[PDB]
Amino acid sequence: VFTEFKQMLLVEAQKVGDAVTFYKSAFGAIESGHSLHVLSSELNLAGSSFVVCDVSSLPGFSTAKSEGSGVTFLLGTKDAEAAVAKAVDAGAVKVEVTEAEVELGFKGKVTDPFGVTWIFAE
Amino acid sequence: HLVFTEFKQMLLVEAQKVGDAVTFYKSAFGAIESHVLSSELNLAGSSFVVCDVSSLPGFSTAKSEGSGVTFLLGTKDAEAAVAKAVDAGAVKVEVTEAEVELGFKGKVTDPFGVTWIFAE
Repeated sequence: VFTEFKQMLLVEAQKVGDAVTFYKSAFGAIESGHSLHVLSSELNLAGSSFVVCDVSSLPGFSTAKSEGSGVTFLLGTKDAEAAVAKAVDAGAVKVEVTEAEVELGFKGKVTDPFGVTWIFAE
Repeated sequence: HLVFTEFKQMLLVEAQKVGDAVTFYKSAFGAIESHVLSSELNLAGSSFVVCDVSSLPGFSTAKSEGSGVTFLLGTKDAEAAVAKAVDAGAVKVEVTEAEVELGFKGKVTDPFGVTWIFAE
């Protein structure tokens, strides 16, 4: 029996605060709690949650940010273009989406400052 | 106000591997199941979606060789959970002092490049 299942997003030493700021600004994530620079913070978003963790607290792990992580999330929204702009304003980088992507419902896409890829679907 | 209707956490896998990952997660963790080839899997009352990367245009690879993809599972017996996962094909990784201090008592890596931490 497993009692909880939560994704852990690993970020650079000392950067959990900046990530929390970013996720609140970009997506309206809410901090349910944290542990103290911040060592880890659990964020609630659109009915689920994830935990941001300082990789310096977890020796032997890697954020994989420099070569590209595979950390990928989908968010459902009524306006992908609006969500992309809100995310970019907070520091994300817009990734142009092609017709092949649009046909499958992938209407916007960003990479955030922590190497996460976010797909926006309408 | 900009609001989101859904938030899905996607595990990318190499071409043709979604079925193989599904059956692995069923054996290893008792995950239960339920164009893009994908399968939504449920553990501890929450879900993740396993996605064939070749079926996602605009994606280059699943990054299975060094992804940062990491999940935590709460359990009453991290030892037994680790053993069950290892019997299914996972690789046990000895936990660090740092991890023990956080309450993490077991850890494995799987054939899809994901690291699983067992929080007891």
